[PDB]
Amino acid sequence: GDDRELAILATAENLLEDRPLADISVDDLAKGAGISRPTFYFYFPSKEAVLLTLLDRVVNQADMALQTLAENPADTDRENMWRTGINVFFETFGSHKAVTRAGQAARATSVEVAELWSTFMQKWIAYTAAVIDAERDRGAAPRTLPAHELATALNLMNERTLFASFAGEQPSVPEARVLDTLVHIWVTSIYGE
Amino acid sequence: GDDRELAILATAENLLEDRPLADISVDDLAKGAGISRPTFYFYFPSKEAVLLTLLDRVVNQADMALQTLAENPADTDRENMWRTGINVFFETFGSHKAVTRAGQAARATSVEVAELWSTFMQKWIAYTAAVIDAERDRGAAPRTLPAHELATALNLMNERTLFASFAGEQPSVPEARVLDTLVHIWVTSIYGE
Ligand SMILES: Fc1ccc2nc(Nc3nc(-c4ccccn4)cs3)sc2c1
Ligand SMILES: Fc1ccc2nc(Nc3nc(-c4ccccn4)cs3)sc2c1
Repeated sequence: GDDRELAILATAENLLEDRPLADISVDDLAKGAGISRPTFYFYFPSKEAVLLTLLDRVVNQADMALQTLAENPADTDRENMWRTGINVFFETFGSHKAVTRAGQAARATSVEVAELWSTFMQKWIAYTAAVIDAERDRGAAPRTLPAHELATALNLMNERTLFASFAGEQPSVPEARVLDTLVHIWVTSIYGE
Repeated sequence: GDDRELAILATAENLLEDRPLADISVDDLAKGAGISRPTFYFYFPSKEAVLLTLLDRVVNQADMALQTLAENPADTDRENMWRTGINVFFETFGSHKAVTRAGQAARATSVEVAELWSTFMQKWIAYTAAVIDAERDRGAAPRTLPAHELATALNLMNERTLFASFAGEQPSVPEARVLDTLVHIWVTSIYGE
């Protein structure tokens, strides 16, 4: 039952490490999962639904890790606070580079993927803005830009920059440098002027 | 001759304001340009080549405007310097929102579009880094991050944020706010700490 579903998911994530979703057949996923093609369709309506599920698991993994941090403030300076949070996305998505790259591509063709990404980005931006607001209330950050607009640009920067690094795009920040790069821009723009 | 080509280009840009390239036929472009379908193929091998040409014109328009600024330093403070430069992209791409949105989508399917965008992004990042380097040399900016890595993240932020605003994505910064938002992040991250 659920074993077969997890096997389909594992096959898909493994095959996506070597070629795009368009070059992966339903027969490919069935074979790698040890089932027939009609048995596959019992668990998933299409290979695109498999990717949707894989991406849903990754985004919820990142969201739950961020929720854990928010309930467990690490005892450090403000710079380290932001780094620990950005690192949740660096580590979670960087551990699922194939699903991440495939999910970004599917945003152009799948309404559910686009809506899934949009829902979680709105959640993460709202949390970023709430923390900026708290920092302003306690006197640690200046009241410069509207906090939600700042949070939006910083989160969109992280999306584009992290995914360019993971995919090895040209241009991109080297993966070994991208965390320091983003943290610097977040901290100077949140606390500067 | 060139009149027919410009007519095809104008028809394509007009039709892209209402539906994606996948929903525009070669017959659509021929009809709107007042020519036959075989005559169309004399000027362009495909509708994708039409988009490639449209995007090439827009990116070169932005590049030439930025080159004009670089040769004509406006007499203002450092903040205004950066704003005037970011504004080149805000105005150029914001005046061609349909071609911009279609070109971004084609990056996933067209090697020439992806290489075109990558070439000009590398050029614009190198220029950004050169200006940051000049500001550090004259003593106006601190030596914090590697300038080219900072420039990469700031330019990728601008790409993602401007295009989200133009497309009305959720989430996005309102178009009337995106210039102030980006300028703040550039100036604080280039001159801060
Ligand atoms: F402490 C905090 C509180 C909020 C907070 N928000 C963050 N930014 C985000 N990055 C992404 C993202 C997107 C695509 C790929 C990788 N990452 C989505 S939202 S980092 C952080 C740290
Ligand atoms: F003075 C200067 C010197 C360099 C400089 N570079 C800039 N950034 C760029 N933005 C984009 C972009 C991409 C996609 C959509 C819109 N814009 C490409 S490169 S703004 C600026 C101002």
